Amino acid sequence: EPYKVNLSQDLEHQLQNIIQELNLEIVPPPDDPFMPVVLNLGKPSQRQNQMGVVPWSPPQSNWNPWTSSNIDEGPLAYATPEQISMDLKNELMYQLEQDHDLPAILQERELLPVKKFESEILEAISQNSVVIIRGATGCGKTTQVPQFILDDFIQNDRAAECNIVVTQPRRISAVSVAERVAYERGEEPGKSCGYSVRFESVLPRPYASIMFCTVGVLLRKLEAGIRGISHVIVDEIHERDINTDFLLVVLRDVVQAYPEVRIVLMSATIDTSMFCEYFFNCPIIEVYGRTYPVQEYFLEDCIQMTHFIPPDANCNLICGDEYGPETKMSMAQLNEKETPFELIEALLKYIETLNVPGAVLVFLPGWNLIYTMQKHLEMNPDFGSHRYQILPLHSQIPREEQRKVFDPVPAGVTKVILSTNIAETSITINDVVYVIDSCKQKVKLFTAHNNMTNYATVWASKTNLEQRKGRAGRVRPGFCFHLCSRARFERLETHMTPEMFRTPLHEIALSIKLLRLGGIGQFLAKAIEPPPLDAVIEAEHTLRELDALDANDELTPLGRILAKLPIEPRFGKMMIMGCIFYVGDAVCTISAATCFPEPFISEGKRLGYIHRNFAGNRFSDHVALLSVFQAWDDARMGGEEAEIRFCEHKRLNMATLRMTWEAKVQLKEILINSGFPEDCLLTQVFTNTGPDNNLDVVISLLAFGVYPNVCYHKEKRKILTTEGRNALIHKSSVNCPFSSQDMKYPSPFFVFGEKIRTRAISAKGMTLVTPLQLLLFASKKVQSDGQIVLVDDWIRLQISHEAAACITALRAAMEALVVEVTKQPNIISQLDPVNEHMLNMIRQISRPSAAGINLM
Ligand SMILES: Nc1ncnc2c1ncn2[C@@H]1O[C@H](COP(=O)(O)OP(=O)(O)O)[C@@H](O)[C@H]1O
Ligand SMILES: [Mg+2]
Repeated sequence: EPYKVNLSQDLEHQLQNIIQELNLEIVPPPDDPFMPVVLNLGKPSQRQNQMGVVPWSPPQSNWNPWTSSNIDEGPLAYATPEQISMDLKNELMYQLEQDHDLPAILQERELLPVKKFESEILEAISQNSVVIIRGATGCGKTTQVPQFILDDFIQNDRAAECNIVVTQPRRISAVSVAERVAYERGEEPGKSCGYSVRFESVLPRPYASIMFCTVGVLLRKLEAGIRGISHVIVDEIHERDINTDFLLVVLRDVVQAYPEVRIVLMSATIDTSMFCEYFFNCPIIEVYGRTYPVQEYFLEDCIQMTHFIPPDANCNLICGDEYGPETKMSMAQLNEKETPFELIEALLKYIETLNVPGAVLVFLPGWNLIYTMQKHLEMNPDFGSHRYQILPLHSQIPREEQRKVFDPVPAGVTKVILSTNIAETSITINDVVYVIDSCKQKVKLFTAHNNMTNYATVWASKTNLEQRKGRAGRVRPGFCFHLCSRARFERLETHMTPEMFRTPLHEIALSIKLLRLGGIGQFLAKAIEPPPLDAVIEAEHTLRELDALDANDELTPLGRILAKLPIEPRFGKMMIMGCIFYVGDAVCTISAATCFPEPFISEGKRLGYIHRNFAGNRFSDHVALLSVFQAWDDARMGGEEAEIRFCEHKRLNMATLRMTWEAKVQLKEILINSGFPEDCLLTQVFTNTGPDNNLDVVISLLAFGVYPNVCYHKEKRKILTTEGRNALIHKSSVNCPFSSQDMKYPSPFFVFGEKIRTRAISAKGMTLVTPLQLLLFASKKVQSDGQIVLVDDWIRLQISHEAAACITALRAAMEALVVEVTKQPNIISQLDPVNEHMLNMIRQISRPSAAGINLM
C-alpha cells in the first residue's frame, strides 16, 4: 500500500520557489494517469590514457621513502653514503656488546628451518630480479627473510643501499610481525622496523630499514612512485588477496622497465606455477623443516569415539557401512549449515583420554562463533580455570591478548585456541598437537548488482583442510578433527575461488586511474587471473554513476578525492557533501566507524538498556554510535583513568573509540589537504532528543552513503528488502524489539548498514529516515502518475507530484554543486546566494517536522 505523506502547503510553496530560482523545469504531471512519467533528470571531458608504468628508483640520501619527502636536517641529510654505512655497522656491534639478552634470542632465530637456506636465498635474490620462496608455514620466511637481506647489506657496508617494503594481506599481520621483527633485533618498532596499516603507522628510519605495510596502504602511496626502495617482499601470495593480485600486475610492469629492482614472493606449499610463469619463469627456493605426519578424522569418526548424541544434498545422511548403527543414526540428526558446539565440547575432553600433552587449535568462522563457544566452555563445569586455558584469536581483540597464544602454559593444563583462519598460514603456534576443523570459511559474498557486502559462512577447500591439518604435527605426531562428513569432503572444491573473481573492483579501478596505468578493463586483463567481465562493467558503471569518472572513463576531480580517501567511494562522496553543509566532522565520524567493529560490549543475546539510551528518539544505530562518541570525547578530557572509567561504566570498548577517532582525524586531514577549509570540519555539539538541523542533514547524507540498503517495517521483527523479499532486524540493533514485543516507529523507512547470512537473512545497523530523505538521497529511479509515486519500483508513495519532482531536482542541483566544489573545494566559503538557498531548502526537507513527524 502507499504511505500517507502529509506536507505543509507553504513548504510545497518553497520547493517550487527554489526550483524556479535555479532556472530548472519540473517534469509535468501525466495527462493520462497511467503514463508513468519519471522524475529523474541528469547533469568538461578529458583526453584518454595509454598503458603506463609506476616509476622506480633505489634508496637516496636526502629522501625519506616512508614519508615520501626530503630531509634537510640531521645526520643523514648532510652525510655521504659510506659515512652512514660505516656508522650503522658500528652501532650494531656496539649493541652486540652492551645488550646481554640480544644473543640469547639470535640463537633462537637460527633454530628456525629457514635459517639453513639463508645462503641460497640471498644468492638467488642477488642474481635474479624476481624470486619465489616457497616453503611450509612455520619455517619463518616472514620474520627472517627480510632480516637476512638487511643484515647482509649492513655488514658489506651497503647499509644505505637497502630499503625493504614487506606487504601483508591482513592489518594484524603487518603490525604484529613488525613488533616481532623489532624485538628479534633488540629494538621497539621505530628503529629499523616500522609498519603502516590503514589509519595507523610507526615509521622506521630513512635508511637500512624494513617497512611492514598492507597492500592498500602501499597502493595509495604509489602516486609518488616506488622511490627509494631496494627490495619489495610480497608475503602470503597463496591467500590470493585481491589487492595482492592487483599489486603483482603493477610490480610485473616494474621489473620489466626497471630490472635492477628486487622482488620476493613468499608462499606456503601450493602450486606456484602461475606465479613463476607470470614472472618470466623466476627461480623457486624451496624451504622445509623436520615435520611429523597426522592422522586426520572426519565427522563419522568424531561421533564414533565419543558416543555423541545431539537433539544441496545433506552429506550427513550418507555414511560408511563399517561404521556402526548408532554412528549413522546420530550424525544424520545434525545439519551441516551450523557447526556443532556440543560435539566439539565433548571432543575436547576425549583428548584428555589420549594423555599426551599439548595445545588444541580450533578453527571456526568469525567472532560470533568464537565468543559463543568460549562462553560455552568457560561458564560450564569440568572446564575449570586451572584445568583448561581457552584463548580466542579473532584479530579483533587486544594485541596483548593475541600474544598469549604463543607463550607456554603451566604443566598439567590444556591450551585451547579458538581462532580464525589467521592461524591457517598467517601465524604459527608452538604447542599445537591437536586441531579441530570447522571445515568452513567466512567470506564477503558480493556479486554484480548485489550492492550489499554480505558476510556468509561457506565450505572450505580441500587445500584448506590440508593446510589446517599441518598446524598439528609441528611438535610430535598429531591429530586433526574435521567436522565434515566423508561424503561432504568429496563434494568440496580443490582450491577456493580467488577474491579477484568475486569482489567489487571499483576501489581497484580508482587506483588504476589515479596511478595512470591505462584503462580499467585493459589493465585487469593483464592479471595473473583476470576478473569476470560483468564485475569490470559494474565497477565502471558504478564510478561513472557518481561522477568519479566521466563517460570517457577518465578520472574527474571528484574521483581523485575519492581515490585519496581510504574508504568506500560512496562514503567518500558523502563526506564531501557533509563538508559543504559544514557537518564534515560528524559525517567523517560515521565513515570512520564503518571500518571498525561496533564499540558496544554486548554480553550476548541482544543489546542492553543503557546502550539503547544512546540512540535517543531518532531510532538510529548510527546516532547511538555518534552519541557515544560525543560522550566519550567529552569524558576523555578528564584523563587516561577518566576515559577508561567512562568506558568501563557504560560497557564500551575503549580501543575501538580511539581507533575510530584517529581514523576520523586522518580522513579530516585528506579533505583539508584537498583544499576544504577548517571551519566546515569543526566539532559541532548536537542533541539526540530535541531538534538538531546539523543532525537532520547528517541523517540525510547517511541515506545517500548507505544507498541502496533500504527497507520497510511491517510486523514486529519483519522487514522487506528493496527487491521485496522478507528480512529481519538484527538482535544487536537498537530498533530491534525484545522477545515477543513490538514498538511503533514515527516512520517505517530505514536505511540500514549491513546484512548477515548464516542462519537466515537480517539487517544490521539501522537508521530511520523520512519520506523526503528517501526521495532526496535514498532512491535513484522514481516514477509519478500525478498523485501516486513509485520509488525504485518496489516502494509506493502517495504524495504531491510537483513536490516529489522538485526534490529529485535539488539532488541533481546538489550533484552539480558537488562537481563545482570538487574543482575548487575552497568554494564552499564564498557560495553564491542561489547555491546557499539550495542548501537551506535541503536542510529544511531533512527535518521530520516538514514531513509531518515529531519524535516526542
Ligand atoms: N610474536 C611471536 N612470538 C613468538 N614466536 C613467534 C612470534 N611470531 C612468530 N613466531 C615464531 O616464529 C616462527 C616463524 O614465524 P613466521 O616468520 O611467521 O613463519 P612463516 O611466515 O614462514 O610461516 C614460528 O615457529 C613461530 O612460532
Ligand atoms: Mg608468513
